[PDB]
Amino acid sequence: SGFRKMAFPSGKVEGCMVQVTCGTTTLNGLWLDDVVYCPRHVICNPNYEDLLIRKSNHNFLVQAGNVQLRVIGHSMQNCVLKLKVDTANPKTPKYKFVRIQPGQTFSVLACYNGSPSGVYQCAMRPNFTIKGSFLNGSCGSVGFNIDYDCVSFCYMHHMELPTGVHAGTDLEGNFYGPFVDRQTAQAAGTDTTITVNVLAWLYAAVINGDRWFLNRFTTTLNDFNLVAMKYNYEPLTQDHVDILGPLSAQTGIAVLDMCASLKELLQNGMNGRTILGSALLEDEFTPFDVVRQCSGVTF
Amino acid sequence: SGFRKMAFPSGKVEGCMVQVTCGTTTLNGLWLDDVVYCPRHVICTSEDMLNPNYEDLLIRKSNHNFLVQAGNVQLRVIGHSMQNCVLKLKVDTANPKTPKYKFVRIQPGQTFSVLACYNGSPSGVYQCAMRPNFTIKGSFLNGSCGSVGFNIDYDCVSFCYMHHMELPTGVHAGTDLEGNFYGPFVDRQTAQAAGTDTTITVNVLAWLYAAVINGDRWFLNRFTTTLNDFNLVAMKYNYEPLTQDHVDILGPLSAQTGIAVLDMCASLKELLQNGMNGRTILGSALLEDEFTPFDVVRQCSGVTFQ
Ligand SMILES: N#CC1(CS(=O)(=O)N2Cc3ccc(Cl)cc3[C@H](C(=O)Nc3cncc4ccccc34)C2)CC1
Ligand SMILES: N#CC1(CS(=O)(=O)N2Cc3ccc(Cl)cc3[C@H](C(=O)Nc3cncc4ccccc34)C2)CC1
Ligand SMILES: [Cl-]
Repeated sequence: SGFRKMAFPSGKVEGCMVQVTCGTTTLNGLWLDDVVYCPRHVICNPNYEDLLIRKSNHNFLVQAGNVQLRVIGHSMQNCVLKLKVDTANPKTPKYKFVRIQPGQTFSVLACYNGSPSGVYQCAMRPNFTIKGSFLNGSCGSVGFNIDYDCVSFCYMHHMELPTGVHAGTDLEGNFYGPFVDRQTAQAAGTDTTITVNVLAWLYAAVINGDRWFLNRFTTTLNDFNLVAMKYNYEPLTQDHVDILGPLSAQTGIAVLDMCASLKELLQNGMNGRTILGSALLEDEFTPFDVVRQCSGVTF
Repeated sequence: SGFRKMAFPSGKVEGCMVQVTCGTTTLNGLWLDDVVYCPRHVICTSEDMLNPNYEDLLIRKSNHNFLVQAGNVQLRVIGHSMQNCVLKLKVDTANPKTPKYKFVRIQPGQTFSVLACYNGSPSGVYQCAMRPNFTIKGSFLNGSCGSVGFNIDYDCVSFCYMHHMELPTGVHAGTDLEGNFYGPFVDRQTAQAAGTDTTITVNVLAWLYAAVINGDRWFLNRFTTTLNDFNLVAMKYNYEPLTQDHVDILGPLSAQTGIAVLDMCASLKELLQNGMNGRTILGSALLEDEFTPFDVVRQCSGVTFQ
């Protein structure tokens, strides 16, 4: 029993974190085989090709623990800088670079000066920001998931927006969202609630014994989406309904029956009650996260 | 900016997790140097759990009855001893991944990270607090026994908890790494229940200071309170008494924000009376009590968003 915001074990990623220094900027890098990946703003209206051409390999100081790595090459891929080093990381795990979609969750290993500080779980918001916890020096910290024994790196931290939320790129340097890596006027767009995730968390509450919100009613997908659009909830698709199939079979509550419960919660509130110790509807657990935590999958 | 329930990086602990088997029971062990620590109930059957005599059950076992597996490698047990509710299995190989570590016993209100494991393999990491009633609100399934709680302030791991059982209310009970239980619990399936739980007042105040540091002040008021009047009100909402030690401990956060501890207590009294009125504090509609004053200072900026 119990339901916690759970992150993946971070050890395989901790063994890849390094400190990258160029000029007065110090930030974090990800050392995989003989390449260090880091935000291209470590070299800083920036013209990154003009700034980069003026740098020599020895301008980049890379430190792994108490060991200095020597940079032997450099190249830029989108908003990510790739520093070729003479030493392959002996701790390189089995890995992939994957781009995630809004609504998907991942673990963040927050680092400062190449040293891991903490691990937390978060979701890519529908507005492409993440509600992280990052201070100055956290740039280059990474987000990941683990599948079997393989680390899928999905996020690299680049900046904080004026509302306190965060923006970054995939490991190929493509930003999530309409953001740019420059000190300019930027803002997160209006965010929405991840409906499929709220439904997954309601199934998790049922599995753990919280059933007060269940009712005898059902709804159609069309009527549910009309109500959900009114409450700034993301539209629920047939793919979301299919994805929730296993949880619907385990609890005996059809997805549209759980949608009827969610409509009543949106229209009436909780009335002094809580669900899994929360007075808000939680949207940062995917259907897969719920199945994984209620089954004990290991890595 | 931001404020998350943040766990310590788990790598140093992952390299210590092993699987321990005795007969038909399998659970997790912590391998530090040449010793594997695990719950002594690994020697019990489910029948034994009503009134087990651990001394009598243990004397019938030899070293080769304990199977210890680290990854895909079988470790050889060369000795065994019981210390309180933990079994210590001497092995013929010292763990080459043993981090710098200490065994620390914590007090209620303290937080720690839990690395939940099954079959000696880490599954996930989350942040927890030792409740005032000595239980923890964890997330554990069958096979999670032997999973550990820890803190890593600096590069030294301080192990503070080892998981032993789930009580009927769904909450969890365990021991320190010397095998002494937290709370009035026994590693016996007897009618024991968690006592009435209370809110960790000093932690709620720490989290209100975290909200101020992150730029929010809507909940502040023009009042102050005496410590005794605060405690008289707090007890009515099932909040733990606030002591002078707690007031002293909150001194640094008070100095950084410019809000006196008793002035923050007055704000808490008003939040208990009025609720949040559709508002949130650090993304929560409830008063959060699983961040200590130390956790707030570690995570938050040293400069307040005035
Ligand atoms: N709005 C805002 C702020 C960011 S900034 O203006 O100082 N900043 C502009 C900028 C522009 C583009 C790029 Cl790619 C990076 C960056 C940097 C960046 O965000 N860094 C950080 C990242 N994360 C967490 C931070 C917390 C605190 C200060 C910096 C933080 C620097 C003040 C928070
Ligand atoms: N009430 C209750 C329950 C526990 S039990 O009755 O199966 N159980 C009695 C018991 C008594 C004392 C001792 Cl020391 C160990 C133990 C064991 C124990 O707690 N194991 C576990 C531990 N953690 C999380 C579990 C989740 C699910 C099933 C077992 C879980 C076995 C059913 C939840
Ligand atoms: Cl303590």
